[PDB]
Amino acid sequence: NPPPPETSNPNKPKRTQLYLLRVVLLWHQFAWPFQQPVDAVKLNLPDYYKIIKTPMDMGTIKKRLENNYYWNAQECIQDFNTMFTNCYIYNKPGDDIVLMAEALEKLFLQ
Ligand SMILES: COC[C@H](C)Nc1ccc(NS(=O)(=O)N(C)C)c(Nc2ccc3nn[nH]c3c2)n1
Repeated sequence: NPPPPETSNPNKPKRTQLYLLRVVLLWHQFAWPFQQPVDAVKLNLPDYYKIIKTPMDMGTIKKRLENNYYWNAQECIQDFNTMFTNCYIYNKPGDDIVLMAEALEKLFLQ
């Protein structure tokens, strides 16, 4: 598996609306697949990280909000976007994992 995405970066500009923790974070019965980086070794998906070059997960997104990683909600929102999109790209419409994402994504467009 690659190193997980960074959640700490002292020389990054940080701050707010970052509401994205307190209401927007899903963390729900279909959350468990997304609470950590895809383990492509444990799932025996040797192609996952060959297809998915911007991996992202709510575990990373949680540690980021709590570490004051972000500058704006646009940044965090794009990460949520990336998480959902990744899942749709790697998979096929109407897969169990694709259903779980869509559920969360609907709660997320709320
Ligand atoms: C719906 O159940 C099917 C799913 C493919 N199984 C499964 C089992 C474990 C995880 N989580 S993990 O990679 O963190 N774990 C093995 C430690 C999981 N998550 C998962 C998360 C996103 C995915 N996108 N495509 N496939 C994905 C699978 N999915």
